Amino acid sequence: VFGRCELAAAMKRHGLDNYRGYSLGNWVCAAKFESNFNTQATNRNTDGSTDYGILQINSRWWCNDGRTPGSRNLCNIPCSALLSSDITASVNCAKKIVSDGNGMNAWVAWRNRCKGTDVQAWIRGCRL
Ligand SMILES: [Cl-]
Ligand SMILES: [Cl-]
Ligand SMILES: [Cl-]
Ligand SMILES: [Cl-]
Ligand code: NA
Repeated sequence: VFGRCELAAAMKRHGLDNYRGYSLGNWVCAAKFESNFNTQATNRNTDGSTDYGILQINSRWWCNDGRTPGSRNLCNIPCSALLSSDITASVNCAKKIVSDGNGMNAWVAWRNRCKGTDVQAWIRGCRL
């Protein structure tokens, strides 16, 4: 479970600040509402897929969890890699997702809770 500023710093080190034009506060806001900053978060979807990790990346498209029929593994990783204390796999897969044409609208919590808001508040006070 990251602190806000700790996660901001880790995301910046791993290349998310202004990635595909999304400022760091967007990514921190998305992680807050997707996972509560918890790398171990998992949530099953209605359709049988599961969302994994700090950015709740979905097994329907992005990772293999062994139990999501007809799904793809576009990030080429086990979904468990998205639960690690090390956010590298989540960041690298999120870079692919955000590049795929719909930007951060892929993250429902971002669209509904971060988009259009003062996202820079999420990085206030942080040494990065
Ligand atoms: Cl802290
Ligand atoms: Cl920001
Ligand atoms: Cl939402
Ligand atoms: Cl500190
Ligand atoms: Na999959």
